[PDB]
Amino acid sequence: DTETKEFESSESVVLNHLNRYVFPGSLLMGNSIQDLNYKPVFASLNPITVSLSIPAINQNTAITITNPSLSATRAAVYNYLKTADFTQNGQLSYSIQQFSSYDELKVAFGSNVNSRNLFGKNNVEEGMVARQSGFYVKFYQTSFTLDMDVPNGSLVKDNNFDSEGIEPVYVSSISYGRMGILAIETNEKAEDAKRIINETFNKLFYKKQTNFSQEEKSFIEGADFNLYLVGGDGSTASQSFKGYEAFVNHVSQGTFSKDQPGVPIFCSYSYLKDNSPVKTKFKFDIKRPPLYVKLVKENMKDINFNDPDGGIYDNKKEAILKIYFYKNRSLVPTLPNPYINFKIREKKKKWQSIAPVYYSSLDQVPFNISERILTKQNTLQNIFATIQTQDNTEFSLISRIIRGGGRQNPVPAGFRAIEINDYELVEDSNYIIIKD
Repeated sequence: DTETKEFESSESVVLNHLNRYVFPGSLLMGNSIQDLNYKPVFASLNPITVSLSIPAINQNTAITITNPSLSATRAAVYNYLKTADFTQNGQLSYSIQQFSSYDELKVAFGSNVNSRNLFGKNNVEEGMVARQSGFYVKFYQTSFTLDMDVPNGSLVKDNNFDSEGIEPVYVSSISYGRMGILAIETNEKAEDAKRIINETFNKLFYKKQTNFSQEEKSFIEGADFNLYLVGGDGSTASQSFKGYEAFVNHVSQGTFSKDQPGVPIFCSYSYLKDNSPVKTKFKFDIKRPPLYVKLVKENMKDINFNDPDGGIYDNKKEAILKIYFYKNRSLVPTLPNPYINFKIREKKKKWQSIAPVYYSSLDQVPFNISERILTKQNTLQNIFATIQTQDNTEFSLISRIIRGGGRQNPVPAGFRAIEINDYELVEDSNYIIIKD
C-alpha cells in the first residue's frame, strides 16, 4: 500500500561524485540526467558566452569559452576572479520542510536519485523517519553562477555524433558554492521542532551566533542528524552524527576564495534541438508505513461491596478501555491513519445460580459464552482512542462476581453470579497489534 507522488524539476543538485560532468555546454544523453547517471555525448562544440554573477556582491560580467570543457570553464572563471572582487561567504539561504520518508528527499535534490540509499537507509520502516518528527534543512551558499546565452543556432558544430537516437541536452546554467541537506529526527512535536530548527539556523547559519537557549541546546543534543554536504568537504554519502559541537561545525558557513571558489551545487539543462529549457516530471511511490495499536486498560477500579453479616460479597472490576497508536515498535506516538477500522473483541463469560454453588475454581464453572467485536473508526485527532462497550459510560465491566453462603454459613465462598469480559484487539490488514 503506497502513495504515489509527482513533482517537476528544472534544476538538479549536483552530487559530489558527478561535478566533472557539470560545466557550461556539457553535452549529455537526454535520458541520463533524471537518475544522475550522466553519460557524456562526444561532439564538437561551438564557442559559448556565459554570464558570471556574484550575487553576494551584486556584480556581473561575461566570459567566453571557445572550446567548452571543465578545464576551459575553470580557467575562464579563475582568470576573471583573480582580477575582480569576490566573496568569502556568498549568498546564504535555507529552507525547512517536514518529511516522513527518506524517499521524499528526492524532491529536495530535484531528481530521481535514490535519496534513501544516499542517506543510509534502504520492513518498510527502514526508509521511514524513526523519531516523532522529521525535518530536512536545505541550506546553501552561492558564490557565483554561470548562465549561458541562447546559442545562435546549434551548440554543436557537426551533427555526426552518437547520442543513440536520444535527443541530447546540455548544461545551460550552473550555481556554485556549498550546499547541505540536513535530516533532523526529533522526539519533539512538529510545531515545536520546526520553530526550534528555524531559530537555531537563523542564529548559526545566518547570523553566525551561538547564544542558544537551553531549549535549543536540548533539542540539538537529543536530535538525530544525517547530513549530505556538497562541497570540497563533501562526502559521496550522508553522515550520521549526534552532537552539539558536531552540529555547530557542520551547519557553519563555509568559505570561498579565488583558488577554491565553490563547487557546482545545482544546475539546469537545455535541449540541443531547440535550445529550450528542460523540465522533468517525476513520480515515486512511498510505501505507507505500518500502524501499531495497543489495547490498554486505564482508570482501573476494583470495588468490593461486602456484607460479611449476610454472607454476600459482591466484587465488581471496571476499567476504561483505550487503544494507543504508534508508528513503530518503539512506541513513538502517531495519529491514526484515516479509514482504518479498529476492531476489539469482547468475549463474555456469564453464569448465575439462585443457590450458592461451591466451585473450587472458576475454570470449573459451566459458563455461557458470547462474543462480539466493537468497531472504532474516524479517530484522526489523537494518538489514542477510548473504546466504549456500555451505554452511558466510558467504563467497561471487566469482572463482576457475587458469592457467599448467606446468613447461614456466611463464608466468602460459593458462587451466585459471574460475568467476565475479556478484551483484545482483532487482527486487521491495516494495523499490527502490540500486546504486552
